[PDB]
Amino acid sequence: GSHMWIGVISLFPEMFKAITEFGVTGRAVKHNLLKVECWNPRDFTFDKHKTVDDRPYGGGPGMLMMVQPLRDAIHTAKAAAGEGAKVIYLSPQGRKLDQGGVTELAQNQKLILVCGRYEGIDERLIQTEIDEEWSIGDYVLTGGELPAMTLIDAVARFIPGVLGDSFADGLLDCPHYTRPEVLEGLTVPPVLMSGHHEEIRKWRLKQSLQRTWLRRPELLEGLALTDEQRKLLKEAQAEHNS
Amino acid sequence: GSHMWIGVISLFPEMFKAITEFGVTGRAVKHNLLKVECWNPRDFTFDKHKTVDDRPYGGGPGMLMMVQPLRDAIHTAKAAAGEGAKVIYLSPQGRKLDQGGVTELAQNQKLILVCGRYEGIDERLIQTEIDEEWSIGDYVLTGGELPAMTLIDAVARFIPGVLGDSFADGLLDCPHYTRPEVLEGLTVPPVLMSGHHEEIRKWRLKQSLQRTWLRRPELLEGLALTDEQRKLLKEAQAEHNS
Ligand SMILES: NC(=O)c1ccc(NCc2cccc(O)c2)nc1
Ligand SMILES: NC(=O)c1ccc(NCc2cccc(O)c2)nc1
Repeated sequence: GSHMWIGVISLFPEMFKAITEFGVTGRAVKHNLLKVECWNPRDFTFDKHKTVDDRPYGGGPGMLMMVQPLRDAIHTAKAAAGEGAKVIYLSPQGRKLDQGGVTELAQNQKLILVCGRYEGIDERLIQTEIDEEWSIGDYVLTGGELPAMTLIDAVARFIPGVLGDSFADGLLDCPHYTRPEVLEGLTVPPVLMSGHHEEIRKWRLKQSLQRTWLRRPELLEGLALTDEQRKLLKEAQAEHNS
Repeated sequence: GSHMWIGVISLFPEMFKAITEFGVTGRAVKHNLLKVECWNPRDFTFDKHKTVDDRPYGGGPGMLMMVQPLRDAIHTAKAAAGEGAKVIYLSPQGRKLDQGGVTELAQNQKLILVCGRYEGIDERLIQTEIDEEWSIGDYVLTGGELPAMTLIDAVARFIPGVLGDSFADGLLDCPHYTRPEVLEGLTVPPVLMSGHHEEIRKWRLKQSLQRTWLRRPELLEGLALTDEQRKLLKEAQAEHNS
């Protein structure tokens, strides 16, 4: 349908089994809603020791991805993708990922995700081969693989058929409760047992607004609250001030 | 040494092979710098079909983690951990992870990471079993496993012996270059070929400052720049204004 093809360039393709073999994403792959195809720069080496790293000009303690095997792997993935694939490099220097950015990236039918290791890749490859540079958050990991998997999982959720959000309207989720009715002395809010669908809807919305206000008030300033939301937030804030 | 033990509660323990079997984190596990131990709530079920999800009070289209198997798995992990383990729940409602938060979490010798699936876990379990709620970014994934792996990888980097940052001083990284000297017409900055260590250090620092200013200027307002940094940033900005 709105099938997504994702090409991955990675020195550790087997890490991606974590998303292709399990859960909701594993089902998406099995049902051909999502295709994940990996190229390993190690396969594009020609020396005896299959060297995939190289020394940075100017010195320093770190290494970089070696250009030739990585470049060749990228070119091979682009040829497989055909026309219209967006090439993305995951790094801490990239555009910060959030749900709006996920929905933007999900519009692409084809993506190629380049996973850097060591201290990343040559700046000129970013200039010549990469379309967009993205970050999954302001922290440093040992490789771009977990960020690529994170991105794949987040965009997969927008593929029709993959799933069987309060974040959609920009708020944190309300609390949820399941059995038992009492758990270490803590009871389920009676409204959720009432069967009153409208009261339940409004309770949940009010809780989301109150939680967003208390935990992440900057998220609220980015929203144009509806009439109903302005009301429930005012109520939640008044109850908080007792 | 500063060994880290991380207990994981997950319906898909095999996803964690992505960090325990490969790369720098895989080496940390093999060398006993990092221990990752998983408990699967499915193993704590008692019904024939090993049910691990349950219906939310109040209705709605989603499911929650079933309380009893998850609670029992958590209790088992806590007993294994002994004293002083911090229990962390990964969710979009949690404290946003950044490098400072990683360095804080890395101070813990023991962590227990609870991975939610479906629409997450019962709010009362958060109250009774969870010490801290963390998010790896403002986006929604199909489970807490990739966020837990992300957290594990980020904190592992602070374990002595695991690695063989410009982010440390709060800036984006400078560009890096490796062979060849010319790549699709693009040359390496001559300073990096000069062998002049101090000029190279200052170039890199100036590039980091310029890149942080252009891409993420809000990161700069959070810093108390050194004298040297104030100077190189002014220079970079003047060159940008030509
Ligand atoms: N925040 C992220 O999206 C993210 C991405 C990659 C990564 N590590 C690989 C890498 C890649 C580039 C430069 C570099 O120094 C290290 N760590 C975190
Ligand atoms: N941003 C994160 O750290 C993150 C964490 C978990 C997650 N999904 C599992 C889950 C857990 C809780 C509620 C819920 O609705 C879904 N997705 C993203």
